[PDB]
Amino acid sequence: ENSKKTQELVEKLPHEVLELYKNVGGEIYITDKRLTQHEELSDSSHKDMFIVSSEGKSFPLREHFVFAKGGKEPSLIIHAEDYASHLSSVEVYYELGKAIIRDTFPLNQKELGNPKFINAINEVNQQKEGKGVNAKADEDGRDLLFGKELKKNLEHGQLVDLDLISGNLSEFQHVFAKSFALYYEPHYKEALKSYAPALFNYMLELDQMRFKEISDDVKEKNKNVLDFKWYTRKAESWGVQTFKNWKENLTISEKDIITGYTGSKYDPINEYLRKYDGEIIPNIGGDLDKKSKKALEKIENQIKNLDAALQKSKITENLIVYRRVSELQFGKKYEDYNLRQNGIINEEKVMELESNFKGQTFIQHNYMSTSLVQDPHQSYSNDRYPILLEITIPEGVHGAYIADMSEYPGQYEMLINRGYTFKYDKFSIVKPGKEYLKVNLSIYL
Ligand SMILES: O=C(CCN1CCCCC1)N1CCc2[nH]c(=O)c3cc(F)ccc3c2C1
Ligand SMILES: [Cl-]
Ligand SMILES: [Cl-]
Ligand code: NA
Repeated sequence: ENSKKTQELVEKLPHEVLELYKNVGGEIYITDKRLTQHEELSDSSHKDMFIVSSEGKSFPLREHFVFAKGGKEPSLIIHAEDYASHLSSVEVYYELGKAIIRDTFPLNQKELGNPKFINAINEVNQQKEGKGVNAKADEDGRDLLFGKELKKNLEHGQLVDLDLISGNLSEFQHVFAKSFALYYEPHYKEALKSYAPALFNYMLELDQMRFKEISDDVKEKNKNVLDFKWYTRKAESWGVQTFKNWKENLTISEKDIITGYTGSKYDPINEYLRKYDGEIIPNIGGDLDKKSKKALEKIENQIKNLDAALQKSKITENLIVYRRVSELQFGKKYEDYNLRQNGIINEEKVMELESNFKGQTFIQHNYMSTSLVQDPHQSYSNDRYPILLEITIPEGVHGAYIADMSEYPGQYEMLINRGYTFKYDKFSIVKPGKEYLKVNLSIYL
């Protein structure tokens, strides 16, 4: 009923826009209950939350009829209604617009700094009434699209650049989402065109070609590699489903050591494995005292069990995984390399790491703990580690999703087998509040 009309409202939107939202695990929920009673808005925080409508009016979330929940599992929750009302429809398209520009890659990374957006915004901000000398400022575009706070921080005629966008991010996301909403709601479109022509044309290009272009480019990339980025919804579903069979084919001992390995067994195991950097140097003469011998045998048995578990698992498609590390990644002598000072990545150090390591191969003799998603957990994040390894795993590699067995499921761990050869492919400085060095590696089978 009203649920159908709500669906029909969304289905008027371009299929391409809905595609981009779906790609990042975006879900659209239509509900007859209050938004704050929905499963997705359960957190105690959503109780005392407020939202601001397209026209700048504040309401309690509980009282409102649509909300784009952002973050790592984006959701658009919509109260089912008639939506014959254009005043209502425009708010849905507004939150959807926000879901696009704020929550969906790649738009939420590049778009607002794009010449096209900045150019359109500058032109609207510079509209004139007259055509000759000393023509009066025309505030019609700013009044239609710019929020209260943005009108306070930006004057008419004043120039917008990347640093102004970065300092007023949510305010420019509003401009984008409201342009989007007015463009797509048929009874608001003509006013957008009349009063902010530059932003109308900006949205017309997105609607008529460039949403589609961005979408096809995503489809193309997904054909070559699977990359969940920081989004957890699709990642967790893929991890659980893909390795379910493998998990049923583990022994009790194998499951126990997988768990133990994510806990206190981690260091003793990986230290043992890294011992001689792959050189075979037998220890001969004398013997270990009884406790050290027992401890060593125990570690050897754990490695036997982990080896056996991971041999039973094969990654079935090209996959990107993520791992945070320190400068010790490049060797013991880099321990105090001081790659990052005051949250700033030293540019010349990156140049010499690049000079020394780019193209070089190496063996990780340790098992390789990685995350199926980027930076999911406080233990291994940008704040503590100045280097993110972005690792391309080719189909056929022995590794497995172990998060549901881990003492830390929130890490979304993909455990890759020991003894693979890796290559340093690329070095990139990533800016925000700390910068970091992204190092692309590939496994070489
Ligand atoms: O040093 C440890 C672990 C030490 N540990 C075991 C547990 C108790 C003592 C403390 N590392 C190196 C860096 C790192 N980086 C990740 O991005 C990551 C992602 C995952 F999903 C899982 C593990 C990791 C790890 C694991
Ligand atoms: Cl390690
Ligand atoms: Cl490290
Ligand atoms: Na094999």
